[PDB]
Amino acid sequence: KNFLNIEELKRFLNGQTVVSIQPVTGSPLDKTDFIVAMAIAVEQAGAKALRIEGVSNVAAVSAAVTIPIIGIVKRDLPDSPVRITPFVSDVDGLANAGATVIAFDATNRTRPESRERIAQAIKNTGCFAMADCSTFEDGLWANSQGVEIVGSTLSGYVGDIEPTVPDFQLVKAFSEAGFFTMAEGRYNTPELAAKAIESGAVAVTVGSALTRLEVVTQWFNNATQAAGERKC
Amino acid sequence: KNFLNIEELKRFLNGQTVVSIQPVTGSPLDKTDFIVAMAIAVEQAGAKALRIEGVSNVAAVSAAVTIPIIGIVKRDLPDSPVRITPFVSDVDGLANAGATVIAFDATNRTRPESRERIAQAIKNTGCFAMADCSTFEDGLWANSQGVEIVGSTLSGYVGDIEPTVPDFQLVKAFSEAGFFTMAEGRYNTPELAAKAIESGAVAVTVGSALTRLEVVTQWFNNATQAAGERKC
Repeated sequence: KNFLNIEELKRFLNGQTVVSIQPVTGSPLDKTDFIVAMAIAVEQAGAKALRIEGVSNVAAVSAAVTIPIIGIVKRDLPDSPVRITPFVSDVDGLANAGATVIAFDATNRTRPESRERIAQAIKNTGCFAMADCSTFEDGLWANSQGVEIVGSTLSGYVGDIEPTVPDFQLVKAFSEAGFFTMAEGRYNTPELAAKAIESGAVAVTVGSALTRLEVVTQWFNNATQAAGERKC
Repeated sequence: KNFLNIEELKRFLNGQTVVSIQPVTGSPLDKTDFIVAMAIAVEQAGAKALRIEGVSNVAAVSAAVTIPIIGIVKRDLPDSPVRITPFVSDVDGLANAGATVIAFDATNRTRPESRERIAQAIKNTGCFAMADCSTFEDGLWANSQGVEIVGSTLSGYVGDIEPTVPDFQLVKAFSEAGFFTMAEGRYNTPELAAKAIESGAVAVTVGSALTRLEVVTQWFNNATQAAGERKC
């Protein structure tokens, strides 16, 4: 009811930073109460959308905020490298929990259920679908399936060696192809995020730089401890 | 009480980012159990010291972590612009709560207790004293009083228009004077924090960029929303 169609959401999210609230696993901060508190806080600060992981987290956050939620479930599978929403049971639970958008790994890797079935299942719930992509080919497949949103989420996370810079070229390619493009992955500063917008993204999703305190702490200490070594 | 000597603490803090855990006042995150969770998290992430505000918060954090706490109590007073640790009773409360360092407003402004008396009260507890300074003369005064640590904490927060850039010149001046210098105030990125170290700071205290989620969120949206408007 809040969004009648995908074009309304696209206008709503134009130029927005979407806050992915996924604390470090095993941290004292990885607690539903703290995730909900962070969600409330960023809504009050003006954030227009969130990415939340876990069905019960999606349910708790949707009860506390009014802005739309992009829902995922992350799993460690025994026979597959796919992690982001790999089962239709996860799709069902995320929709029932109140996700507005459901995101899923759209790579063509070994997986327990076909990416076609995942995308179908999302569409049947009435949630918008978001394809977390690693290459341009992934998003072209997603668009061919009627997936509403394509993200660069998994670029740099499928092969050898994590790049450090964001994949701007994938964002440009997606947007020039007319896709509703979500820049996602390593946009660690407002300047890099803004550049994703200028590269054609509708919106940019930011996680670590906002909601992984341990990671940002280490960014700072890596810089200061190196400066203290140089001075020495 | 505290039994370390200042030279030990200097070696311990050299090159270090000190995490000031002061959530936005009134935030759903401005809660003792969340402040404790963040303190534990950053200790786990490798941080070597904290700044904590509030006697109860200092007590709860010092019970949960090993790393040393720079303790303050912030009060907005009707008859004075001084906010940071304005009373001897706050000094005593912070020492009893487990602070290793007690920081205090070292400006020469109208205040309910003299800065000499606050500094002497800290000395009497056995805690190290840290002068939160706005100008070089504040730090020269503090050094004359035997205060062990001099910070640039209040530079830009005593006049009218707050700068956006950090006061590198005050850090340089304090370090050139031979003071145990803590850079503090608007070191919003790892690179800026590193430049404080390069400018002669022993350590740099970072608050907003790590522990004010609402502030960092607006930093991101400021940039992306501006890029989105330029596009449109």
